[PDB]
Amino acid sequence: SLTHRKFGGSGGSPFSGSGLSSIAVRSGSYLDAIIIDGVHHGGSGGNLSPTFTFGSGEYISNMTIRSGDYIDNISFETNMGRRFGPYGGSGGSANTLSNVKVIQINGSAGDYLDSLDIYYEQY
Repeated sequence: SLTHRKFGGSGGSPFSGSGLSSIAVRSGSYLDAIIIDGVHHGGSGGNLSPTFTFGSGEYISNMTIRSGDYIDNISFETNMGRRFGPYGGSGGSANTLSNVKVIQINGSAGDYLDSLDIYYEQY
């Protein structure tokens, strides 16, 4: 009983994330890129965060995304209580996925990370 939900603007070219084994971001005041299993989606500006590597049986359970035209900020927490972020700036509007199991992260990107389309189960 999966759902997909989009965050962010209408720009960029679509991508599918290659798995959810690791995540990093390149960020400044925007999310310049999300890095999924070492592959970036977005541009080259901003600073490279350390990589969050998921443990066995670990998945994103809560996520807060700030966005406007672009993804502005990402933070998440896993089912095991580990946290990533926040990374990015304070613009846009905040939306949260709570008590979920994220299965796949897709989106659209150009010079920035325009949008995310998150596939998840809802509890």
